[PDB]
Amino acid sequence: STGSATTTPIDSLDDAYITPVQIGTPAQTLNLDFDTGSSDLWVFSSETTASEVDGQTIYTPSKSTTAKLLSGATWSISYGDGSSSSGDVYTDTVSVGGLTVTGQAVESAKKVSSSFTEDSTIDGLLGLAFSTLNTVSPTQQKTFFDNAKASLDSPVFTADLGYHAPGTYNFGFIDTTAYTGSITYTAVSTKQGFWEWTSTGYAVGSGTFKSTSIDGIADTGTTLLYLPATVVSAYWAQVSGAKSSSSVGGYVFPCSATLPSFTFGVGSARIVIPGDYIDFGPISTGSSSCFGGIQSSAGIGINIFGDVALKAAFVVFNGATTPTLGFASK
Repeated sequence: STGSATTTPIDSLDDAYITPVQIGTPAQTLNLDFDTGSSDLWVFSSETTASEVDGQTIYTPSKSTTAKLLSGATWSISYGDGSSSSGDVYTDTVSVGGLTVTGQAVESAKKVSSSFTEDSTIDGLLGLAFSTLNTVSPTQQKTFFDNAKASLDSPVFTADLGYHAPGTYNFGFIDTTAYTGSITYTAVSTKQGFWEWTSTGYAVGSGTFKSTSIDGIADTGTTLLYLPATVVSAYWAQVSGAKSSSSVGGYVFPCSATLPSFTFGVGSARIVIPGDYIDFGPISTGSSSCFGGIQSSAGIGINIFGDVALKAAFVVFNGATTPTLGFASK
């Protein structure tokens, strides 16, 4: 089997991407944030505290003839941005772009933190990291990809995120029309439950490539590119007037600037992030200070190849017995 679904930016900055997902019988379609940095499929629901729902579409398990309470199971998750959610668990039929999994754990939110309530466009998350990170207790549950894998034509999914435009998540096949050149594959460590890999270095604009190993995660659920402070300083030093602002929470730059590109290495190959992809717009409405799309990971504990980086590439998440990642230009 295969599946193919369009993913759409939630706003004009590509802060996140939503993908329609069919849950239950008859189908209830919710727009989920596909997150290769986490491993829970959770949704706003009829069980979510009413004051914490503000415009989202909810899953109502009582209206699904295939929903079954997973007795005794609870979940609770906290994300790198400080947001969180928790609740109980159903199993139900879940389909993405024509690919169907029966018996998928659908984690129903009873509580969500303010940032989720405040984002009316995201109805939940669909985790695509390794199932060892799934938070369901006392019986850990498998991701949608893990459940579908054996049925797929090939044990892979691909992320093709757009810049200010829709893109595609494919399951079970590699669309050879969706990228240019060849796909360069690189080793993955699953020891932390992430799609963790080592970039071979970077360049800023037209500058020379610096060969240096940068361990990080391919994380579709993180907006920005978080890299070591040395690398980020070298990037922003090429932008007149850019500075790190403790009060804003990262590097800002004059909105009048033209940003240089940023290149990262994948083995001997190179992925170029155009400068425009690094502009996240005014820090507040009407400000001439703009927020940068490359930020320091120093306070995180891990480097994160988020959407800023991934949307410059066609990315293969290869879930073979030994997982690997593939990157192509597009």
